[PDB]
Amino acid sequence: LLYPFPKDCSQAMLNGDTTSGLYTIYLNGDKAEALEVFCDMTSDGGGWIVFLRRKNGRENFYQNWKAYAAGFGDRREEFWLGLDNLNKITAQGQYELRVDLRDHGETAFAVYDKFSVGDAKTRYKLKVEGYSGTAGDSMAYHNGRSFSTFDKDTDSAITNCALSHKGAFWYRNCHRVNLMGRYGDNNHHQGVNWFHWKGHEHSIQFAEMKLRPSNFRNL
Ligand SMILES: [Ca+2]
Repeated sequence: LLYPFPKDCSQAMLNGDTTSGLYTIYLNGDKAEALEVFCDMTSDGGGWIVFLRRKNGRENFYQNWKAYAAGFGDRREEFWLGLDNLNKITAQGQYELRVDLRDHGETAFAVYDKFSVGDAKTRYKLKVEGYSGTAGDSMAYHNGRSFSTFDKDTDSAITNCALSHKGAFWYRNCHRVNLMGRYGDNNHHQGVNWFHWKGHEHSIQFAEMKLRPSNFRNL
């Protein structure tokens, strides 16, 4: 195989794996760092590690710092991959972000050709740049922010965004993207929001965040 120990879903796809599902990747190509991820092998060329999925409200996303650091949920259904995992993956090279949104027969997307998450000491600082798509550029507002949970507030408000909105995100004061919000909650700022597509009073039915090497698009 080209990559006996594929470090992301694009290497898995380059080995010949073409169907979406659970795959074992190996951080830094290291056999000892196995991580089971869901690969989206069909959207926009495939090769995508999914790290957030919302689709039915069964999982609770009002979780604490340790839980967002470690990941939670069923990776075949609603889940969060974990911030430690995201940092280790984005530290393996130059990665891009894709967000897929679906709601009552409508769809939209956003791609950011530069995406990285810092380590725990940086409180998982977000870098997200180079927008294209149809959802509207709602992540720009969050670029440069650290992550916040109700028990570790790093946002730019004197209040606690995560506590107030009962979610977690790279909050500022507070958000334009809230994809770890309260499922089906159309109250202002509470739901699964992508502001520049459907605003702050509409919770989106289906959302995925996913990443892959940015140069994979050029292959
Ligand atoms: Ca605060």
